[PDB]
Amino acid sequence: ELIVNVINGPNLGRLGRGGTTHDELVALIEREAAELGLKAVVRQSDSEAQLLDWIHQAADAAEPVILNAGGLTHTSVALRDACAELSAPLIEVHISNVHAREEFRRHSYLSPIATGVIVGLGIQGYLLALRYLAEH
Amino acid sequence: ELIVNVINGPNLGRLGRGGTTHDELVALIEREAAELGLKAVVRQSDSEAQLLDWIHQAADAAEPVILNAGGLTHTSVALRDACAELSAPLIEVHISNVHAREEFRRHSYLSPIATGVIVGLGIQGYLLALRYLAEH
Amino acid sequence: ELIVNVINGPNLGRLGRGGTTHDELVALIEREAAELGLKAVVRQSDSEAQLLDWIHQAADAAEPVILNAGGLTHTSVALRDACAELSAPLIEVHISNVHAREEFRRHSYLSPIATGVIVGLGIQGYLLALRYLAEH
Ligand SMILES: O=C(O)[C@@]1(O)C[C@@H](O)[C@H](O)C(OCc2ccc3sccc3c2)=C1Cc1ccc2sccc2c1
Ligand SMILES: O=C(O)[C@@]1(O)C[C@@H](O)[C@H](O)C(OCc2ccc3sccc3c2)=C1Cc1ccc2sccc2c1
Ligand SMILES: O=C(O)[C@@]1(O)C[C@@H](O)[C@H](O)C(OCc2ccc3sccc3c2)=C1Cc1ccc2sccc2c1
Repeated sequence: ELIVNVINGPNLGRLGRGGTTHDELVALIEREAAELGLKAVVRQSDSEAQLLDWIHQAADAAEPVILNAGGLTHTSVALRDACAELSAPLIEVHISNVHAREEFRRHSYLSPIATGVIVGLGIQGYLLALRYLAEH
Repeated sequence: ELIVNVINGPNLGRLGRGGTTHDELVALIEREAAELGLKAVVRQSDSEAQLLDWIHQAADAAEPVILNAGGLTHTSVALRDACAELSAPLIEVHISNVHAREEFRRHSYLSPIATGVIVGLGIQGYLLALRYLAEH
Repeated sequence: ELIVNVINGPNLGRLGRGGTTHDELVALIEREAAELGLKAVVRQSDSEAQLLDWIHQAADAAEPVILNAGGLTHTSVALRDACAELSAPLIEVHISNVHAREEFRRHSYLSPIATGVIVGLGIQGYLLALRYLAEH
């Protein structure tokens, strides 16, 4: 019921140097989860292996995942395969509109196995993902 | 003569949750190697860097490798380049038939430099790889 | 003014087993930097995450980077995105002529955001990169 895992991939630690930092993002997400009667567990890593371990744990616990894989979105089959194990919903979030930039950003290995996908609505995208999981 | 390195990539630790676990696989491989008069050293990691170090060691020791790179099979040039250094045979194994699934799984950076490749014969594929190395 | 970061990616630790080793390369680069009135800080890792941290530090310090990403050159969007943060020049170096080999080596995620690119001039490529940064 309560626990939602928010997982951020490579370079998302560099947020705010917008002016919103990753710590600020964690704080916004936590607050919104509280207002929605959820607990958000937010994690970020530049390491593919660390991201896979976190997905493994969400699979074993049957908890939902909101995932912004950063660059790995367009490149990693390993991450996609880890996510394919999830039984609870997977929501893909991108801060920027990945369809308005380079062609390589318009393909995601994650989109076809995600429940849904939100892009280009900024940091609010994460909050809106939270809200979707709350009404489901 | 005796030593064969079996290297498993990302997500192969999730075997059995088939019902064959990775530990079970290690056990099957070891037994078969013993019956063939070989020693199997089996290793698994979700970390590309760890996989590359293991390939580096096989190159320096001039020992054979049976490799199931998981997702990295379709994506990693770095791993392919590490494997290109091997002087002893490289056998590529996939549990599933990667040619019966998504198009992206039908390209391997490893196949063109491998001695040969076995797919879709399940866990027995590893054992059959062992047997090939024993008669060569 | 003085500091230039030279960053080597996966498999570059295997140099010399040419006969030039990575340690030898570090030594050549340092000497040339000294003769040019610079300091070269040379680093190598098989770990994408480690490479990204080093790029993050160059971005925060506003220092230049000479980067040979190895295999990650052709595959990593995450590394490209990290490098896009650099305000000082980025020079891409490849020891081999990547345009004379397999087709996959003829695409780089880094070239379009690099100041310039040197390939196929061997280890001297790094020294020539140093010299460019010295006259700019
Ligand atoms: O959510 C995304 O828009 C995306 O997933 C798009 C994806 O295609 C891309 O790989 C990505 O990482 C981009 C990125 C990551 C780090 C940096 S630092 C300066 C620019 C920059 C850009 C990201 C993550 C991202 C987005 C905006 C920002 S601003 C500082 C970092 C960062 C990361
Ligand atoms: O040997 C393969 O068939 C392959 O190399 C194919 C390759 O295209 C793929 O990246 C891969 O990793 C797939 C994978 C890895 C982990 C998991 S967990 C639930 C599904 C799943 C799937 C694998 C490894 C693989 C195969 C079957 C199974 S079952 C649980 C994990 C796993 C991993
Ligand atoms: O600078 C390059 O030419 C390149 O960036 C080209 C790039 O397309 C490739 O991924 C790469 O890594 C290649 C590589 C890396 C390690 C090894 S060990 C035996 C062969 C080999 C080849 C490299 C790095 C490279 C180049 C030459 C040598 S010789 C031993 C390692 C190595 C690495």
